[PDB]
Amino acid sequence: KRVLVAGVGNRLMGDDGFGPRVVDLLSSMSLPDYVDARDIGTAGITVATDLEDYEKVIFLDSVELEGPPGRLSKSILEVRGLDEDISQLARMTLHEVGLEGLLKFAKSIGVLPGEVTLIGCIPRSLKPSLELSEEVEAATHAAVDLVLEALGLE
Amino acid sequence: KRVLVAGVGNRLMGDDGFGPRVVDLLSSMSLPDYVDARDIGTAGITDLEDYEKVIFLDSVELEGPPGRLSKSILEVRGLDEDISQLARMTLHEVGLEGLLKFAKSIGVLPGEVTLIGCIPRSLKPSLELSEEVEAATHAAVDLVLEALGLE
Amino acid sequence: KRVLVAGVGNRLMGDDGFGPRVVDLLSSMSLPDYVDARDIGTAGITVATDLEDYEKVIFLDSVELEGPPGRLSKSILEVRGLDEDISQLARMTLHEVGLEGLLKFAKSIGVLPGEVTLIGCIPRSLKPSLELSEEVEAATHAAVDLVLEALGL
Amino acid sequence: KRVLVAGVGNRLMGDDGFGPRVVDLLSSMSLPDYVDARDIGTAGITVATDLEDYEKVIFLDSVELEGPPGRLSKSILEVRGLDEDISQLARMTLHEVGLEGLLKFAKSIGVLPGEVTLIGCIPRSLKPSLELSEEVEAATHAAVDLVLEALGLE
Repeated sequence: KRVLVAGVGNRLMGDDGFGPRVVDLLSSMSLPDYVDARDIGTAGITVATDLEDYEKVIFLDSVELEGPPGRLSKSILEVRGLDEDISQLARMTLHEVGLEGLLKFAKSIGVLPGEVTLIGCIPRSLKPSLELSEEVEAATHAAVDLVLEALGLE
Repeated sequence: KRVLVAGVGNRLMGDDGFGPRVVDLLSSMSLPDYVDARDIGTAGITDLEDYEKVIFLDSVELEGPPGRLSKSILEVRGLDEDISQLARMTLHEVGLEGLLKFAKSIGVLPGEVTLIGCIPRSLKPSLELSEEVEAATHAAVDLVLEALGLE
Repeated sequence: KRVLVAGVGNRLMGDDGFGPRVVDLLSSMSLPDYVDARDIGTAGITVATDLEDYEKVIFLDSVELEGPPGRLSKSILEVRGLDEDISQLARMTLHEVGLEGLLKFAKSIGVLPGEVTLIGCIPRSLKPSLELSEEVEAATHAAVDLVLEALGL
Repeated sequence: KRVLVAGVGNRLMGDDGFGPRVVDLLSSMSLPDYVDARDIGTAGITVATDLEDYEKVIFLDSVELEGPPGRLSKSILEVRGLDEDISQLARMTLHEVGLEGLLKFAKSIGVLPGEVTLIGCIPRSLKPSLELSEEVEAATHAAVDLVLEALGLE
């Protein structure tokens, strides 16, 4: 309960099980107790009283990015920058209808972990299937190393 | 109508009249015709697609001394990428549809927005500005002119 | 409907939500049938066919004074003394305070309720936000105490 | 230019000349330079650039109250209290007592000096006349004493 490693996707949809299958591998290792490797599947995660509790989160999923199957892409969401942008938007939206909806937005983001990292895998196929392609199965192991090296555990 | 200079605030709430009172100064001045200074008071700008750059003058709650100005830049494209990241995260409270509707509604804003805000001395109901924010009006005109490049 | 408790302010503006939030707490209590706890927000209230029905009126709002963030100021507006003061102003023949305006002013306030009570909360933050600070959140229950105390309940 | 003693009324209307006639008495005594005894008549006085430059004001006029001609009546307008009542009204969000006009009204009241005293005289007659009744003439001398006592000059 300090770092969250979240695998996101449908294990019944072929290479969309990439994220969860990286969680299966991480569960087999001896990570420190502050790491929670969690398969959230397609059910999503509640920010209040769950995601709030982590200092740091790494999200793993499958992405429609151009390139070959199994290619990994690492990116960051700078959450502090996002709060500031929303605040600027608010100041222009103070007297419009959807200001409220914007502040509901901000309240959830304001408590997101200060470090948010996303690791995406290009699938080979997303059709119904219990199995990974070979490329995405190889990518699960490459993604462990990315996760371990983002945590300083390599 | 290429550039919008928008004064925002309630002229009856003392130093919240900062923005409109910056518009009053600029409105009298012999500015280029493509610039449209507008006191939108408390109406909220709604129209807005017609401009290419927007400069925003409001009063804002910051910690420093009264009459202090904050210039900041909102880069709407950067907000776009951040929204796509949030989509991938499947937060229960940040639902996919609202996220996309949010992205749609800001996509029509100009590419670059400037926000000049003013630390007020008092927002108590009043027709007048405090002395600081009074002085900060002219200070803020120079920011507008330099942001517009004219001075 | 013969006593009004009006919460005034913008729920969207952090601690400006003080008043409405106090009405929220009172709305979920077992108040007598005559009390009307109304969330006025930022719309104001018409005096004719609305404010005149109440012989007693309590207002809750956020007001920036010299004091600790979250403190309640309770003040009283005596419509009658204001009338007598307006008569003194008439006698003075101030250029900027013309007689016909003083008279219209007297007539407009004359239909207000006899006693009017105002509970202001010193806020901590008014930047756009759906929440109250801890101080103002605690002040809302404090204000609930003062409202029932001023009602006799 | 510190204390204003203001006589208010119409010298051509009999005992409505009480106030200006008290000013006549004061102007012929030897009063400190800081006292302005001013015959306002029926012309009124401007607050900005005039009344606001005094710290203490005494108004003299004619008032119909219960009581015999020449009876005097001293009252106080508590102006700082009156500001507060206007703020309380401004906080109230009454549709029929708007905010801008209320703020204009408060702009005047906000600069009146905190020390405001009113001395009224019950007339005998307000019929057209250059002269005061016996009673109100005698009341001018009594009002002079009230003025001098109020100022510490008795």
